[PDB]
Amino acid sequence: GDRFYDLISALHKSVRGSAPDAALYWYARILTAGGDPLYVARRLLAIASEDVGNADPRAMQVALAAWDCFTRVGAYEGERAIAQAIIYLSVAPKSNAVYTAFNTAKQQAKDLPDYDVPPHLRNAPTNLMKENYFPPELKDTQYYFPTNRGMEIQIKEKLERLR
Amino acid sequence: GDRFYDLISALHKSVRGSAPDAALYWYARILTAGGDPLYVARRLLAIASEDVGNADPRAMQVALAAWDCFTRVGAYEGERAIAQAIIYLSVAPKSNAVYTAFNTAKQQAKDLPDYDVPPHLRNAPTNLMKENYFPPELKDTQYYFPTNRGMEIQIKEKLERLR
Amino acid sequence: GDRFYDLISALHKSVRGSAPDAALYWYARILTAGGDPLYVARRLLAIASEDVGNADPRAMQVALAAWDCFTRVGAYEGERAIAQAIIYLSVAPKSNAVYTAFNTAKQQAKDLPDYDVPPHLRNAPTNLMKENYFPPELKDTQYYFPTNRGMEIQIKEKLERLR
Amino acid sequence: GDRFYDLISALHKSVRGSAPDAALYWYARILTAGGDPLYVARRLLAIASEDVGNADPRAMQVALAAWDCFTRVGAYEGERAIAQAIIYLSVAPKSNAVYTAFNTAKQQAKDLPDYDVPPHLRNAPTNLMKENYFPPELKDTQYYFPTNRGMEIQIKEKLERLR
Amino acid sequence: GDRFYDLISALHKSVRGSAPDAALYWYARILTAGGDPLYVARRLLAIASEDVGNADPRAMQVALAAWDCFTRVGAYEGERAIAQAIIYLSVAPKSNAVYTAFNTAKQQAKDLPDYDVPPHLRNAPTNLAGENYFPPELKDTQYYFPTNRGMEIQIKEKLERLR
Amino acid sequence: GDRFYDLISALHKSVRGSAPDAALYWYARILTAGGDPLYVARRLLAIASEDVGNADPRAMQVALAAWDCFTRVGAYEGERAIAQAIIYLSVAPKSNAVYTAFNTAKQQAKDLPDYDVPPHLRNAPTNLAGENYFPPELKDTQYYFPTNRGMEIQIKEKLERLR
Amino acid sequence: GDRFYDLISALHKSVRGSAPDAALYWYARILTAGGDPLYVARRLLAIASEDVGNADPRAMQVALAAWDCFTRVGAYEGERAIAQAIIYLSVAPKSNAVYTAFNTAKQQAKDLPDYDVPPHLRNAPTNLAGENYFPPELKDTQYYFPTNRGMEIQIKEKLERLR
Amino acid sequence: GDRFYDLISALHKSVRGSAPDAALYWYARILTAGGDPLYVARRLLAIASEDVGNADPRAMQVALAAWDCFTRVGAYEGERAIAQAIIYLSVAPKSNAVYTAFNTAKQQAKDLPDYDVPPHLRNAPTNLAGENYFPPELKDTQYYFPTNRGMEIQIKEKLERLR
Repeated sequence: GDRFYDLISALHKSVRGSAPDAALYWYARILTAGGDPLYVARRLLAIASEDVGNADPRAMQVALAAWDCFTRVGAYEGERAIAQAIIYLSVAPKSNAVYTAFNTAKQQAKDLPDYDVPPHLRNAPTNLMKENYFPPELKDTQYYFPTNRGMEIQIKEKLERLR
Repeated sequence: GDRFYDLISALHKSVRGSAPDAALYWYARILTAGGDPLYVARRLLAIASEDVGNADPRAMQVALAAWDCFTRVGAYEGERAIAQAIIYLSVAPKSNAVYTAFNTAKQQAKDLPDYDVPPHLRNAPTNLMKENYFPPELKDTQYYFPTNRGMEIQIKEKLERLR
Repeated sequence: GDRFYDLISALHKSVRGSAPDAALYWYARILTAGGDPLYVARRLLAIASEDVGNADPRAMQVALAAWDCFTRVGAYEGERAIAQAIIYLSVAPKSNAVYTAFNTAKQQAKDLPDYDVPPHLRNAPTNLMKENYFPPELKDTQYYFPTNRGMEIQIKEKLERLR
Repeated sequence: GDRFYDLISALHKSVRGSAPDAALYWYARILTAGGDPLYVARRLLAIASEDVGNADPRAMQVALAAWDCFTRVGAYEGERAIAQAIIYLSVAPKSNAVYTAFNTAKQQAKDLPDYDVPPHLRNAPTNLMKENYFPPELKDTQYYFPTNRGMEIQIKEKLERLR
Repeated sequence: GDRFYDLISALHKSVRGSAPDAALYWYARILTAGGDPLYVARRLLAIASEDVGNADPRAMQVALAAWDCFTRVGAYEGERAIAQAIIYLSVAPKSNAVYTAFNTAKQQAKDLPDYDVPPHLRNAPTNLAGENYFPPELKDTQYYFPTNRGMEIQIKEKLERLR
Repeated sequence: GDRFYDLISALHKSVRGSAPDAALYWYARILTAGGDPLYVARRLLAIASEDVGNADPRAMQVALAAWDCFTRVGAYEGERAIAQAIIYLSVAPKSNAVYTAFNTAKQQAKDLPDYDVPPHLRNAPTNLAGENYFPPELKDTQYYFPTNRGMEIQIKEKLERLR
Repeated sequence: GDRFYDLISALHKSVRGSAPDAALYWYARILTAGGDPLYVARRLLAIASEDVGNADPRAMQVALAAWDCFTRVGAYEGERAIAQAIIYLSVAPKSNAVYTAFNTAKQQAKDLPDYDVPPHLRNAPTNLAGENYFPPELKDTQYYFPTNRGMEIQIKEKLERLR
Repeated sequence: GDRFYDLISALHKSVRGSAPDAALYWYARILTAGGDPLYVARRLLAIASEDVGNADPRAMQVALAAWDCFTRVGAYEGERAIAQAIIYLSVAPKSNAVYTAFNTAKQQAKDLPDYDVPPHLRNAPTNLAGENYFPPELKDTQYYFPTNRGMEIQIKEKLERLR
């Protein structure tokens, strides 16, 4: 199915475990086994969302910029930029809070009754096509639990403050 | 006309009200009702301009980077990146100062006389095609009132300082 | 030739003069006179290079992100994002040091003798196609004079330090 | 083969040597000798990866943004934006730690036995296709030695801390 | 308001009914009502898919090219290119065959059991005369019924041979 | 100065008059006068829309492809590809039909009353023989008059059948 | 799980076997199983290369255009455009000639000695009747064997003349 | 080293000489020598311009499409698509007419006086029978000499009528 699944898994684990050296090893193993640098780049973007999230909201951009290097310069400089991204994500503060918050929200939308939009939340349009915030039943619902890492330190302080 | 108008409105309200949990709920509701992640992404960009503006000038880039994830990786990781953007905009400092400043300027351009460009403001070209700042009648006009939030704290201090 | 030359000039002057209100006025005047938002966006990028430069190296990205909003969402939200860019560049620290440094270097390349590359500066390749720093005659040449504004404060301190 | 090799080499050396004036000179020499601004832009991206790396992880984005200016506005404003990038990379903190770490990892992957993925590193998937971190033999392997420059100061402190 | 979505509907119906003159009228009305040309551009892509399909596969590219003109050149050249796309789509051969084929296939995938992939079609084939592409329950199923129009003339000829 | 905009005009007139040799001369003069090739590329897209239109819908794509070469490869390959686009446009069948159609439709939308969307054309039809695409005041209006040139030969044949 | 990669295989085999109806079924099953449409879009590009090749060079562009629709418009329009690409590829003339040609050439480049570039083919020719494009060891080698299908009908005619 | 640029030259000469099999061999050798496929992709675009020109204007698009596959899918699908582009270019009708036309026009613009734009061709015409597109010194000049190959067959027919 996917010849590189174990390798990519080990790479993921090393990044989430803040082990840049082992991450570079597994990355090297994938390339030398004939794996595509963009196969890894796509999974790096997934790691930014799943494991770093709002602890470092710039991580997404570092990974996209590495991909842009591949797209503009080529495969070999691309490889090097993606290595730089791997190291960045490895040493970045980690938080899966946004990941798990979204997953919960999505499962609740699927499962719970389709409550009406409370009338006071209606009519808040945007410039697009032409020039309690929950339903009452769900009051106090919390999906997002910011950690004490990276930019989530300030976030957590702000959300608690205004809680 | 737009089956998701109320949902999107509730999402907008939750973001502008710095309620990340409720924002994720309404986002989840849209997706589970068959709404497109990019339908929401476009409205997120509008929220960056309208409700965050220069309080956090990097907000635009976070939302564009989420969209880039959708475009490169796909729908499911895209959804997750757009969730991260929703949370970012929810907890960001808020200011509609740039939004309302532009709207005023634009209405005045439409309505007021078409005053000449003051001669001393003429001939300030750029490298493009080949290698009082108001009209006198409008002296002292002010459209932009920076708030005390985010990067608008410094801005306001600078504009007042040089006022 | 260009019906909007005076207007764009007045806009440029207001931005370089850190007058966000007047900049929004001239921007509004251009749009209401039928001028294209991207006509202005291209000139905003030129202003980032010419008038802000390394005093705020992120200014380029704010202007490109505004253009990306236009490209993805559309004309009306585009207009609003470009307004946000105008305000950002208006309040940004200003420096034309990079602009004038490049212009000087380029005129000297055109005019001065084509001196050989000093042998000790040869062979410093990059990964691209496959996996005294002046000529002696020009020793001590200086084109770049960082200002005391924005990120040029640190730059100037570093270049002087290592001078 | 490449008429601009010596010039580009001298440019590279000046950037790596934090000599912005000489870098602008060699850049000017290339352009006036008929060299393409994107020929230089591609090599600037390579310099970001090789010589700046994680000492300034935003350097990649500055160079890509300069290229975007060329792509959207044109050759002449492009030239100016790429000059701004040259100066940025010249004054940026320097580190070849990510470069040499990747090169080592890659050579080891090529040369050493293809060790199995340790079972405890398996099954760590991502949302992609549908909704000791080394092998035992290589325990304690280190490729990445962050310097004391730029953002590598914090990185080094963190990796040592958790060592 | 609701009147706005009526203009969009009139435009869609006119393009679908091969009425280029009326299509241009409704487009012009949409523009003068403050409608965003990119909002229109998105609907045009949906039209290429739904109403033209493989009667003219190039249709998709004409509408994307119009969008590219808007993104690169600006709003006014964009509106002109989108008008050209509107006329192109209006006079193009119409076919809803690909659209209705995909919908029928989705309802079967949703409504009928999740039949096993026939053994010979598996990533590693297993012991089953292995000539069927459908599960045996779905043998000889047809979703796609090419029209006698445009490029579907030849496709319908070919599919009848195949059978 | 004004002489520069005269070169642009000479180039436009030559392409429109199907004079490829003169077109290349004026382009070459524009380049030697310091004119930006992308500035020229933008005018070429306007030409494809205004002067070629649906006589050759692929025209748009040739000019976009030339722009892509400039963005990806560089200035000099770009200038060569733009020359190719200039010759392509110069020898292409000419038609101003789509251009003048769109302008006429806009003047009607601006000058005549905002007639209601016919009931059957509304997003939810209402009680009205519902065969008209125009408001009854505009019955049988024609804006688009295909030439006898290029792809418009066949279009004009078809529209006459329809009527 | 492994069942998922079986759906991908069934889809590939159906497109290759020119079975558009079965192809749409397997696509629909992939979607309902939670499969990402872009994951499918990437496989479609590999199919255009491997199974269609130069029998229809436009194939590549239809699949890229479907991807563009997904990136610009969204997931649901994207899935529809990808269905259109699936049908396009299914009914297209099939040829594996370019694919097998490239593979054979790579095995020779890997397995046979690194023969010198014939003197007349060098960047600076040297003293050698200089009519050979292959090294003399490889004289008259053929990798590319166009089918009698699609655009390869004419190519095969031409290559036989040449010989 | 210099041997590397010899491989590039052999590849260019083979494509130009319409030798697809040798072209694939030299490409394969370039890859096994560590050559970057995008470096090759850039040369292919220069080839489309220089050696194919308007004998097949679609050539440019096939090479850009191959590049898109590399950027979106990855290195290995990219190398395959680039091989397809190599074969496409090798079997395409060859014409150097657009290339040599543009070069001749540039040498005239550089070597002859900067003649005035004929009065009738100016942005605002002035008092001069105003039928000339060239300055009177350049009357009847021809740069562009279409071959009898590909799309230039028809172009040459047309230009002879015009004269």
